Parts: sequence; structure tokens; C-alpha cells
Amino acid sequence: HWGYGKHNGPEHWHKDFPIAKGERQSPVDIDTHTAKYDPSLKPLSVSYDQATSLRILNNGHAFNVEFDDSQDKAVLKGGPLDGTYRLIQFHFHWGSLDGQGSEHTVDKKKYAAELHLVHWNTKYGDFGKAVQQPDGLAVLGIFLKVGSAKPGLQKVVDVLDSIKTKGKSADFTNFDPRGLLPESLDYWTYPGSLTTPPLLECVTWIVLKEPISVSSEQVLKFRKLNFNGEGEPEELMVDNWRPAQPLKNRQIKASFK
Ligand SMILES: COC(=O)c1ccc(SCCc2ccccc2)c(S(N)(=O)=O)c1
Ligand SMILES: [Zn+2]
Repeated sequence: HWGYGKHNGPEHWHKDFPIAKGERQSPVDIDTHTAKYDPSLKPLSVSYDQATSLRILNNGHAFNVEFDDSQDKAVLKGGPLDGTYRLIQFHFHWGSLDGQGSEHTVDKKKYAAELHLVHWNTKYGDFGKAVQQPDGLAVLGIFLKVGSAKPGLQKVVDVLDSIKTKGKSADFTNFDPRGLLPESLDYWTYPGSLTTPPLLECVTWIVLKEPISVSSEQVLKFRKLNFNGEGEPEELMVDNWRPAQPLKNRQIKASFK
């Protein structure tokens, strides 16, 4: 039902998911002038040396690259987090044009796309239990700008033609997510939500300041995916981003400067 089309997009979601108008919704604009440096934040620890990718799925809205999260393999800790968060999947949001596509904005700047690495807090045992908790998930958000190609993204771009339509999947083993990180792990953090239904208020957002560069050709290939299933009229998968939501009673903290 819900999507990003002309009649089922973000402004409609509240009708099936009333939390869409909640107190800690994501994404948000990051006002860099008002984000406060927090000397008590730790450096982020991203430990992806043992990550085990399995499969890539066109989920009907984006594509998920899925990881084996049955053991402590690929974990995020440190930064603003307590305990250990296990990577379960990553996906992106992107635009129909380079001037839009990110969910978070920075001083109202939209990036071409935004990568989300989703992790769940191991103290809750599994992802389904974790999304029921205010500290259940940590999502690491990375902006994409269009410029030089990102070599470590090419393996993702090249498998997209095999999962063009909703519900298609493909084997996707041995992919190393370290190739999608920028040089600096300086970040902003704030408490928020999933940005798609069910919009649960269970996420500690960590958004890296430094964007990665991808080529125009790479993001053009994202835009050839389809929201529709096989044998249905083509709906290009573009503009699958939720706009900035009210910050309300929240502080965005900076790990730097
Ligand atoms: C276009 O965006 C997506 O396709 C997308 C898919 C998954 C997720 S996270 C898991 C959401 C979920 C689904 C079902 C049950 C409990 C949680 C997100 S985000 N931006 O991290 O909120 C976006
Ligand atoms: Zn997302």
C-alpha cells in the first residue's frame, strides 16, 4: 500500500502508521550551527572485518544487501552507543536527479543519495525484539554525492540488473561494506526512528559528516530499478526518500570540532 508514488507517499503514511507524527521521527535536517560538540562522545568503532553478506533483495522500495547476523561478526559500537550492535542489512535512498535523494539534510542541503547500515542491539537477542525498544537499533547514515566513482560500490551496481523488479533476489556473498565508508568517521547523532513504515521510534542515528563520492553512472544504475513487480508497468525506483521531519524536543550532537 504505502510507497513513494503520487498517492501513497510520505504525507499519507500517518493514516496507517499514526507514529508518523510522533515525537522522535526521522530523518531530520541537521543544522550544523546548532548541533553541539559533545566531548563525552566516543570515536565510533566500526568492525566489519568479518562481515558475511548473503543476498541482495529488491524489497519493492529499495534494495537490501543482507548479512548473516547469527553470530557477532560485523558490529558497530562506541560513539554514542552502549553495548554492541550487529549489522543486519544496508540499503540506500536516492533521487530522480542528483539534486535530491538523501533523507537527512545538512543546513537544508540534499545529497544525491544516502546509505543506511542497519544494526540491532544484541542485548535484545533479535531484530524483531530490538525494534520494540527505544535503544534497539543503530543506523549509520552516509551521504552520497556524484563525482568520482566509488570502486567498492561497483559490485552492488553490477548485480542490480538481476534484481530489477520487486521481490527479486540474488546471491550476494563476500561483499565488503568497508568499501562504502568515507575516510573520516566524524558524525552527528540524535534519537529517531525508522524512515519507512512501521516508523518505529527505536533508532540511534549516527550520520557521518563526510559524504562518499559515487559516479553519475553508478547512481544512474540505481535509477533503473523498478518499484513494480515483473510483468507490471514500469515504475522507476527513484525518490524513495522521506523528507525531513520536525526535530521537536531533540538535540543533535556532534562528535567533532
Ligand atoms: C526505502 O527504504 C527501505 O526500503 C528501507 C527498508 C528497511 C529499513 S530498516 C527495517 C524496516 C522494518 C521493516 C519491517 C519491520 C520492521 C522494520 C529502512 S530505514 N530507512 O532504515 O528505516 C528503509
Ligand atoms: Zn533507510
